Amino acid sequence: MEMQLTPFLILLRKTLEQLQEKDTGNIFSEPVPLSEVPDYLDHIKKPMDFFTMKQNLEAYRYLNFDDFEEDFNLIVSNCLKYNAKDTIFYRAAVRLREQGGAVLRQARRQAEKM
Ligand SMILES: CCn1c(=O)c(=O)n(CC)c2cc(N3CCCCC3)c(NC(=O)CN3CCN(C)CC3)cc21
Repeated sequence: MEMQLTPFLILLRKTLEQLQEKDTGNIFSEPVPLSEVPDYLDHIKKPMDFFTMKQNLEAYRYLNFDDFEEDFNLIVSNCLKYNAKDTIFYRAAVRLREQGGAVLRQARRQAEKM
């Protein structure tokens, strides 16, 4: 965390865009609609989605890379937890984990250069 804030935020914005690009159906773009799943919060302690991540970023809630990555990992893990393995949603979370992990490793390399 020994670096300047502004270049770090620029990197997080770019990284978040790269992660969202992997979600081609935009199914992780907004909060899971709780009005449609009244049991969702019985299973999921902390819902997450890319719009919430963007709000958190601009509110200065991500001041280290690990906190940003942790919220991305919640998007994936919540979806794996709630949805059955035979669903497209579950498989899309697996694919996002794979593609997004690669985006995150490269972004972390860039953060280390700061
Ligand atoms: C099962 C709970 N659920 C998850 O657990 C989850 O991880 N995601 C993230 C992959 C979910 C994502 C959505 N979408 C919200 C609308 C955009 C498409 C994805 C919904 N939508 C609905 O429950 C209602 N939605 C059914 C499809 N119809 C075309 C429109 C009305 C539930 C999700």
